[PDB]
Amino acid sequence: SINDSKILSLQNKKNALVDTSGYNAEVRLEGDVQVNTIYTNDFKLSSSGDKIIVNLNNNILYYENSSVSFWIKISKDLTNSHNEYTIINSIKQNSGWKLCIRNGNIEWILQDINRKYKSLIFDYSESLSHTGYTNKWFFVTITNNIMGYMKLYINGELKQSERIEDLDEVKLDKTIVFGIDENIDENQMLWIRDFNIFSKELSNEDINIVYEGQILRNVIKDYWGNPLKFDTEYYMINYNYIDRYIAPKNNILVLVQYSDISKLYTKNPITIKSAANKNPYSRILNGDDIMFHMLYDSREYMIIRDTDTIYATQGGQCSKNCVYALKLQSNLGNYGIGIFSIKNIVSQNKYCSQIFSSFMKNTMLLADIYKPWRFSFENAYTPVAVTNYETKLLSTSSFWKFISRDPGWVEHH
Repeated sequence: SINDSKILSLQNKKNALVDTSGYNAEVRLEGDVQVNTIYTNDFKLSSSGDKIIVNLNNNILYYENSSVSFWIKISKDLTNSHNEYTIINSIKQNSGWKLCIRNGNIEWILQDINRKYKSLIFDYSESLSHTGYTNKWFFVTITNNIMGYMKLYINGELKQSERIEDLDEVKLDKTIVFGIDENIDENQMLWIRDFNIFSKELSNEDINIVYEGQILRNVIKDYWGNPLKFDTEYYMINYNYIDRYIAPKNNILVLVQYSDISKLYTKNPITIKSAANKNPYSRILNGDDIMFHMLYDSREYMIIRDTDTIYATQGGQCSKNCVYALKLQSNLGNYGIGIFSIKNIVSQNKYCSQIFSSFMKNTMLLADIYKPWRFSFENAYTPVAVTNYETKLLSTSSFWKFISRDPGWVEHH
Protein backbone atom coordinates (compact mmCIF):
# COMPACT_ATOMS: atom_id res chain seq x y z
CA SER A 1 0.00 0.00 0.00
CA ILE A 2 0.97 3.65 -0.54
CA ASN A 3 -0.43 4.28 2.97
CA ASP A 4 1.95 1.70 4.47
CA SER A 5 4.66 4.34 4.11
CA LYS A 6 2.70 7.20 5.82
CA ILE A 7 4.53 8.47 8.88
CA LEU A 8 2.12 11.38 9.50
CA SER A 9 -1.48 11.85 8.35
CA LEU A 10 -3.47 14.80 9.67
CA GLN A 11 -7.13 13.87 9.58
CA ASN A 12 -10.30 14.87 11.38
CA LYS A 13 -11.56 12.04 13.61
CA LYS A 14 -14.37 12.33 16.11
CA ASN A 15 -14.28 16.01 15.38
CA ALA A 16 -10.64 16.73 16.09
CA LEU A 17 -7.54 17.08 13.90
CA VAL A 18 -5.26 14.17 14.79
CA ASP A 19 -2.47 12.01 13.37
CA THR A 20 -4.01 8.77 12.04
CA SER A 21 -0.78 7.24 10.66
CA GLY A 22 -0.36 4.94 13.68
CA TYR A 23 2.62 6.90 15.03
CA ASN A 24 0.53 9.11 17.30
CA ALA A 25 2.12 12.51 16.69
CA GLU A 26 1.21 15.25 19.18
CA VAL A 27 -1.10 17.73 17.41
CA ARG A 28 -1.91 21.00 19.17
CA LEU A 29 -4.23 23.72 17.84
CA GLU A 30 -3.63 27.36 18.83
CA GLY A 31 -5.74 30.46 18.20
CA ASP A 32 -8.40 30.45 15.45
CA VAL A 33 -7.90 27.19 13.65
CA GLN A 34 -11.08 26.33 11.80
CA VAL A 35 -10.86 22.64 10.82
CA ASN A 36 -13.28 20.61 8.67
CA THR A 37 -15.00 23.59 7.05
CA ILE A 38 -14.86 22.80 3.30
CA TYR A 39 -13.34 19.31 3.22
CA THR A 40 -13.18 16.85 6.18
CA ASN A 41 -9.40 17.05 6.67
CA ASP A 42 -9.00 20.76 6.04
CA PHE A 43 -7.73 23.61 8.08
CA LYS A 44 -7.37 27.32 7.75
CA LEU A 45 -4.35 29.52 8.36
CA SER A 46 -5.09 33.24 8.63
CA SER A 47 -3.69 36.55 9.80
CA SER A 48 -5.39 35.58 13.08
CA GLY A 49 -1.96 34.03 13.68
CA ASP A 50 -3.57 30.64 14.41
CA LYS A 51 -1.13 27.70 14.51
CA ILE A 52 -1.03 23.95 14.39
CA ILE A 53 1.99 22.50 16.17
CA VAL A 54 2.87 18.90 15.32
CA ASN A 55 5.42 16.98 17.37
CA LEU A 56 6.46 13.68 15.81
CA ASN A 57 7.43 10.69 17.86
CA ASN A 58 11.08 11.44 17.50
CA ASN A 59 11.92 7.77 16.94
CA ILE A 60 10.32 8.05 13.44
CA LEU A 61 13.40 10.03 12.41
CA TYR A 62 15.61 6.94 12.99
CA TYR A 63 16.41 10.57 6.33
CA GLU A 64 17.18 8.93 2.91
CA ASN A 65 13.82 9.51 1.14
CA SER A 66 10.50 11.22 1.86
CA SER A 67 7.39 12.60 0.29
CA VAL A 68 5.06 15.34 1.51
CA SER A 69 1.59 15.72 -0.01
CA PHE A 70 -1.33 18.09 0.64
CA TRP A 71 -3.77 20.37 -1.10
CA ILE A 72 -3.58 24.14 -0.72
CA LYS A 73 -5.83 27.08 -1.53
CA ILE A 74 -4.34 30.56 -1.25
CA SER A 75 -6.39 33.75 -1.04
CA LYS A 76 -6.19 36.41 -3.74
CA ASP A 77 -5.01 38.84 -1.01
CA LEU A 78 -2.02 36.66 -0.07
CA THR A 79 -1.31 35.72 -3.68
CA ASN A 80 -1.15 39.32 -4.91
CA SER A 81 1.46 40.20 -2.26
CA HIS A 82 5.11 40.56 -3.29
CA ASN A 83 6.22 39.46 0.21
CA GLU A 84 7.39 36.04 1.53
CA TYR A 85 5.33 34.15 4.10
CA THR A 86 6.44 30.97 5.91
CA ILE A 87 3.41 28.66 5.96
CA ILE A 88 4.84 25.41 7.34
CA ASN A 89 8.03 25.59 9.36
CA SER A 90 10.20 22.58 10.26
CA ILE A 91 13.57 24.24 10.72
CA LYS A 92 15.40 24.41 14.01
CA GLN A 93 19.10 24.70 14.94
CA ASN A 94 19.69 25.95 11.38
CA SER A 95 18.35 22.96 9.52
CA GLY A 96 15.21 21.23 8.25
CA TRP A 97 12.58 22.24 5.70
CA LYS A 98 9.87 24.84 5.23
CA LEU A 99 7.06 25.70 2.80
CA CYS A 100 6.64 29.35 1.90
CA ILE A 101 4.53 31.59 -0.28
CA ARG A 102 6.36 34.40 -2.08
CA ASN A 103 5.05 36.78 -4.73
CA GLY A 104 2.43 34.31 -6.01
CA ASN A 105 4.81 31.35 -5.95
CA ILE A 106 4.77 28.33 -3.67
CA GLU A 107 8.30 27.40 -2.47
CA TRP A 108 9.74 24.32 -0.78
CA ILE A 109 13.05 24.90 1.02
CA LEU A 110 15.47 22.25 2.33
CA GLN A 111 18.32 23.61 4.47
CA ASP A 112 21.52 22.02 5.83
CA ILE A 113 23.34 22.54 9.11
CA ASN A 114 25.40 25.37 7.57
CA ARG A 115 22.18 27.24 6.56
CA LYS A 116 22.84 26.42 2.89
CA TYR A 117 19.56 25.65 1.12
CA LYS A 118 17.98 24.42 -2.06
CA SER A 119 14.46 25.17 -3.24
CA LEU A 120 11.63 24.18 -5.55
CA ILE A 121 9.45 27.06 -6.73
CA PHE A 122 6.18 27.08 -8.69
CA ASP A 123 4.33 30.11 -10.04
CA TYR A 124 0.71 29.22 -9.21
CA SER A 125 -0.52 32.87 -9.63
CA GLU A 126 0.42 33.58 -13.26
CA SER A 127 -0.24 37.30 -12.55
CA LEU A 128 -3.58 36.72 -10.79
CA SER A 129 -4.81 35.23 -14.09
CA HIS A 130 -8.23 33.57 -14.14
CA THR A 131 -6.49 30.53 -15.75
CA GLY A 132 -3.99 30.32 -12.87
CA TYR A 133 -4.58 28.88 -9.39
CA THR A 134 -5.27 31.98 -7.29
CA ASN A 135 -7.68 30.91 -4.49
CA LYS A 136 -8.17 27.49 -6.16
CA TRP A 137 -7.47 24.15 -4.46
CA PHE A 138 -4.45 22.46 -6.03
CA PHE A 139 -2.63 19.27 -5.09
CA VAL A 140 1.07 19.52 -4.13
CA THR A 141 3.55 16.71 -3.80
CA ILE A 142 7.21 17.13 -2.95
CA THR A 143 9.50 14.10 -3.12
CA ASN A 144 13.07 14.09 -1.73
CA ASN A 145 15.91 11.63 -2.10
CA ILE A 146 18.86 12.95 -0.18
CA MET A 147 21.33 11.29 -2.58
CA GLY A 148 19.71 12.84 -5.64
CA TYR A 149 16.87 15.21 -6.33
CA MET A 150 13.88 16.80 -4.84
CA LYS A 151 10.91 17.10 -7.16
CA LEU A 152 7.74 19.26 -7.13
CA TYR A 153 4.48 17.90 -8.56
CA ILE A 154 1.30 19.91 -9.06
CA ASN A 155 -1.96 18.03 -9.60
CA GLY A 156 0.02 14.86 -10.27
CA GLU A 157 2.30 16.40 -12.90
CA LEU A 158 6.03 16.94 -12.35
CA LYS A 159 6.91 20.66 -12.71
CA GLN A 160 10.40 21.15 -11.26
CA SER A 161 13.43 19.23 -10.07
CA GLU A 162 16.38 20.40 -7.98
CA ARG A 163 19.71 18.72 -7.31
CA ILE A 164 20.46 18.47 -3.57
CA GLU A 165 23.82 16.69 -3.64
CA ASP A 166 25.70 19.86 -2.79
CA LEU A 167 23.88 20.02 0.61
CA ASP A 168 25.73 18.92 3.72
CA GLU A 169 23.96 17.25 6.65
CA VAL A 170 20.28 18.00 7.17
CA LYS A 171 19.07 17.49 10.74
CA LEU A 172 15.29 16.97 10.54
CA ASP A 173 13.05 18.69 13.11
CA LYS A 174 10.52 16.55 14.99
CA THR A 175 8.38 19.73 15.33
CA ILE A 176 6.34 21.11 12.40
CA VAL A 177 4.51 24.43 12.79
CA PHE A 178 1.66 25.40 10.48
CA GLY A 179 0.67 29.07 10.41
CA ILE A 180 1.48 32.60 9.26
CA ASP A 181 2.16 35.85 11.10
CA GLU A 182 -0.59 37.79 12.79
CA ASN A 183 -1.66 40.75 10.67
CA ILE A 184 -4.40 43.39 10.71
CA ASP A 185 -5.40 42.40 7.16
CA GLU A 186 -8.26 40.00 7.82
CA ASN A 187 -8.42 38.84 4.15
CA GLN A 188 -5.02 37.14 4.21
CA MET A 189 -5.80 33.44 4.48
CA LEU A 190 -5.14 30.03 3.02
CA TRP A 191 -6.40 26.48 3.51
CA ILE A 192 -4.66 23.11 3.56
CA ARG A 193 -6.21 19.66 3.40
CA ASP A 194 -5.05 16.05 3.61
CA PHE A 195 -1.55 16.79 4.89
CA ASN A 196 0.60 13.62 4.70
CA ILE A 197 4.27 12.70 5.07
CA PHE A 198 5.65 9.40 3.68
CA SER A 199 8.95 7.65 4.35
CA LYS A 200 9.56 6.91 0.67
CA GLU A 201 9.90 8.78 -2.62
CA LEU A 202 6.46 8.22 -4.21
CA SER A 203 6.41 7.34 -7.91
CA ASN A 204 4.46 9.41 -10.45
CA GLU A 205 1.95 6.56 -10.58
CA ASP A 206 1.48 6.59 -6.73
CA ILE A 207 1.20 10.38 -6.66
CA ASN A 208 -1.59 10.17 -9.22
CA ILE A 209 -3.39 7.49 -7.16
CA VAL A 210 -3.28 9.85 -4.12
CA TYR A 211 -4.45 12.78 -6.26
CA GLU A 212 -7.41 10.97 -7.83
CA GLY A 213 -8.48 9.53 -4.47
CA GLN A 214 -8.41 12.91 -2.71
CA ILE A 215 -10.00 15.03 -5.45
CA LEU A 216 -13.34 13.26 -4.77
CA ARG A 217 -14.31 12.33 -8.32
CA ASN A 218 -17.96 11.93 -7.14
CA VAL A 219 -18.31 15.54 -6.12
CA ILE A 220 -19.05 18.33 -8.62
CA LYS A 221 -16.83 21.36 -7.86
CA ASP A 222 -17.33 25.08 -7.80
CA TYR A 223 -14.86 27.44 -9.58
CA TRP A 224 -12.43 27.29 -6.63
CA GLY A 225 -12.47 23.50 -6.34
CA ASN A 226 -14.75 23.46 -3.29
CA PRO A 227 -17.61 20.97 -3.32
CA LEU A 228 -20.64 22.34 -5.23
CA LYS A 229 -23.67 22.59 -2.92
CA PHE A 230 -27.46 22.75 -3.27
CA ASP A 231 -29.34 25.91 -2.22
CA THR A 232 -26.17 28.00 -2.55
CA GLU A 233 -25.66 31.15 -4.66
CA TYR A 234 -23.37 30.83 -7.71
CA TYR A 235 -22.49 33.02 -10.62
CA MET A 236 -22.99 30.41 -13.32
CA ILE A 237 -20.59 30.90 -16.24
CA ASN A 238 -19.72 29.17 -19.44
CA TYR A 239 -16.02 28.29 -19.70
CA ASN A 240 -15.70 30.53 -22.79
CA TYR A 241 -17.34 33.61 -21.22
CA ILE A 242 -16.12 34.29 -17.67
CA ASP A 243 -16.92 38.02 -18.05
CA ARG A 244 -20.63 37.49 -18.79
CA TYR A 245 -23.64 37.05 -16.56
CA ILE A 246 -27.05 35.44 -17.24
CA ALA A 247 -29.94 37.80 -17.94
CA PRO A 248 -33.49 37.49 -19.25
CA LYS A 249 -34.07 39.41 -22.42
CA ASN A 250 -37.35 39.21 -24.37
CA ASN A 251 -38.38 35.85 -22.85
CA ILE A 252 -35.08 33.97 -23.17
CA LEU A 253 -31.75 33.91 -21.33
CA VAL A 254 -28.64 35.55 -22.81
CA LEU A 255 -25.10 36.17 -21.59
CA VAL A 256 -24.39 39.86 -21.07
CA GLN A 257 -20.98 41.41 -20.39
CA TYR A 258 -20.72 42.69 -16.83
CA SER A 259 -19.92 46.44 -16.60
CA ASP A 260 -16.71 45.91 -14.66
CA ILE A 261 -14.48 43.62 -16.79
CA SER A 262 -12.20 42.86 -13.83
CA LYS A 263 -14.81 41.32 -11.53
CA LEU A 264 -15.76 37.69 -10.96
CA TYR A 265 -18.81 38.47 -8.87
CA THR A 266 -21.23 39.88 -11.40
CA LYS A 267 -25.06 39.72 -11.29
CA ASN A 268 -28.02 37.40 -11.10
CA PRO A 269 -26.56 34.47 -9.23
CA ILE A 270 -28.54 31.23 -9.44
CA THR A 271 -29.14 28.52 -6.84
CA ILE A 272 -29.26 24.80 -7.61
CA LYS A 273 -32.14 22.71 -6.31
CA SER A 274 -32.26 18.91 -6.02
CA ALA A 275 -34.94 17.22 -8.14
CA ALA A 276 -34.50 14.15 -5.96
CA ASN A 277 -35.23 15.31 -2.42
CA LYS A 278 -31.55 15.42 -1.35
CA ASN A 279 -30.72 17.10 2.01
CA PRO A 280 -30.61 20.93 2.04
CA TYR A 281 -27.13 22.44 1.26
CA SER A 282 -25.76 18.98 0.58
CA ARG A 283 -22.98 18.26 -1.90
CA ILE A 284 -23.96 17.97 -5.56
CA LEU A 285 -22.74 14.69 -7.02
CA ASN A 286 -21.94 13.42 -10.48
CA GLY A 287 -25.22 12.41 -12.18
CA ASP A 288 -27.58 14.30 -9.82
CA ASP A 289 -30.84 15.60 -11.26
CA ILE A 290 -31.16 19.30 -10.59
CA MET A 291 -33.09 22.53 -11.24
CA PHE A 292 -31.74 26.10 -11.47
CA HIS A 293 -33.53 28.93 -9.72
CA MET A 294 -32.88 32.64 -10.03
CA LEU A 295 -34.20 35.49 -7.89
CA TYR A 296 -34.72 38.33 -10.43
CA ASP A 297 -36.43 41.71 -9.76
CA SER A 298 -37.91 40.34 -6.51
CA ARG A 299 -39.42 37.21 -8.02
CA GLU A 300 -38.17 33.61 -7.87
CA TYR A 301 -37.98 31.78 -11.26
CA MET A 302 -36.80 28.39 -12.46
CA ILE A 303 -34.86 27.91 -15.70
CA ILE A 304 -36.57 25.74 -18.27
CA ARG A 305 -35.71 24.56 -21.74
CA ASP A 306 -37.82 26.14 -24.52
CA THR A 307 -40.34 23.82 -26.15
CA ASP A 308 -39.45 24.69 -29.72
CA THR A 309 -36.14 25.51 -31.35
CA ILE A 310 -34.70 28.96 -32.00
CA TYR A 311 -35.53 28.67 -35.74
CA ALA A 312 -39.17 29.41 -36.53
CA THR A 313 -39.11 27.49 -39.83
CA GLN A 314 -38.56 24.33 -37.83
CA GLY A 315 -41.76 24.73 -35.81
CA GLY A 316 -42.22 21.68 -33.61
CA GLN A 317 -40.65 19.45 -36.25
CA CYS A 318 -36.89 19.45 -35.56
CA SER A 319 -35.30 16.00 -35.69
CA LYS A 320 -31.52 16.62 -35.89
CA ASN A 321 -29.20 19.43 -34.64
CA CYS A 322 -32.03 21.00 -32.67
CA VAL A 323 -31.12 24.10 -30.68
CA TYR A 324 -33.36 25.31 -27.83
CA ALA A 325 -33.01 28.52 -25.89
CA LEU A 326 -33.71 28.70 -22.16
CA LYS A 327 -36.25 30.87 -20.36
CA LEU A 328 -37.51 31.75 -16.87
CA GLN A 329 -40.73 30.33 -15.48
CA SER A 330 -42.37 31.73 -12.34
CA ASN A 331 -44.35 28.56 -11.67
CA LEU A 332 -42.00 26.57 -9.43
CA GLY A 333 -42.10 22.77 -9.24
CA ASN A 334 -40.47 19.55 -10.41
CA TYR A 335 -41.39 20.17 -14.06
CA GLY A 336 -39.53 17.78 -16.32
CA ILE A 337 -38.74 20.50 -18.86
CA GLY A 338 -36.68 22.24 -16.12
CA ILE A 339 -34.80 19.19 -14.80
CA PHE A 340 -31.18 18.68 -15.83
CA SER A 341 -28.42 16.25 -14.94
CA ILE A 342 -24.99 17.54 -13.97
CA LYS A 343 -21.91 15.40 -14.76
CA ASN A 344 -18.15 15.62 -14.43
CA ILE A 345 -16.21 15.93 -17.67
CA VAL A 346 -14.91 12.43 -18.16
CA SER A 347 -11.14 12.15 -17.65
CA GLN A 348 -10.84 15.87 -16.80
CA ASN A 349 -10.24 16.97 -13.17
CA LYS A 350 -10.97 20.56 -14.21
CA TYR A 351 -13.35 22.37 -11.88
CA CYS A 352 -16.04 22.37 -14.58
CA SER A 353 -19.04 20.23 -15.40
CA GLN A 354 -21.44 19.41 -18.22
CA ILE A 355 -25.21 19.77 -17.99
CA PHE A 356 -27.71 17.60 -19.85
CA SER A 357 -31.44 17.30 -20.31
CA SER A 358 -33.34 14.11 -21.08
CA PHE A 359 -36.75 15.75 -21.51
CA MET A 360 -38.21 14.40 -24.80
CA LYS A 361 -34.81 14.50 -26.57
CA ASN A 362 -31.30 14.18 -25.24
CA THR A 363 -29.68 17.62 -25.13
CA MET A 364 -26.52 19.15 -23.72
CA LEU A 365 -26.11 22.76 -22.57
CA LEU A 366 -23.54 24.90 -24.35
CA ALA A 367 -22.91 28.64 -25.06
CA ASP A 368 -22.15 30.23 -28.41
CA ILE A 369 -23.24 33.17 -30.57
CA TYR A 370 -26.72 32.43 -31.98
CA LYS A 371 -29.80 34.21 -33.27
CA PRO A 372 -31.85 32.85 -30.36
CA TRP A 373 -35.16 34.74 -30.81
CA ARG A 374 -37.40 32.88 -33.28
CA PHE A 375 -38.59 35.92 -35.09
CA SER A 376 -35.42 38.01 -35.12
CA PHE A 377 -32.02 38.43 -36.86
CA GLU A 378 -30.44 39.75 -33.66
CA ASN A 379 -27.26 37.96 -32.40
CA ALA A 380 -26.61 37.13 -28.74
CA TYR A 381 -24.23 35.08 -26.66
CA THR A 382 -26.75 32.42 -25.67
CA PRO A 383 -26.88 29.41 -23.40
CA VAL A 384 -28.73 26.69 -25.40
CA ALA A 385 -29.69 22.99 -25.15
CA VAL A 386 -28.58 21.14 -28.30
CA THR A 387 -29.23 17.63 -29.64
CA ASN A 388 -26.71 15.42 -31.45
CA TYR A 389 -23.91 16.53 -29.14
CA GLU A 390 -21.55 13.55 -29.43
CA THR A 391 -18.90 15.59 -31.32
CA LYS A 392 -19.25 18.51 -28.84
CA LEU A 393 -18.40 16.52 -25.65
CA LEU A 394 -14.85 17.85 -25.78
CA SER A 395 -15.72 21.43 -26.71
CA THR A 396 -14.96 24.04 -24.01
CA SER A 397 -18.31 25.64 -25.04
CA SER A 398 -19.96 22.71 -23.24
CA PHE A 399 -18.12 23.26 -19.91
CA TRP A 400 -19.78 25.22 -17.08
CA LYS A 401 -18.37 26.68 -13.85
CA PHE A 402 -20.04 27.99 -10.71
CA ILE A 403 -18.43 30.91 -8.90
CA SER A 404 -19.33 31.16 -5.21
CA ARG A 405 -18.64 34.17 -3.03
CA ASP A 406 -15.61 32.71 -1.27
CA PRO A 407 -13.71 34.40 1.54
CA GLY A 408 -10.38 33.83 -0.28
CA TRP A 409 -11.51 36.14 -3.13
CA VAL A 410 -12.85 39.47 -1.97
CA GLU A 411 -14.32 42.10 -4.30
CA HIS A 412 -15.47 45.61 -3.31
CA HIS A 413 -15.39 44.66 0.40
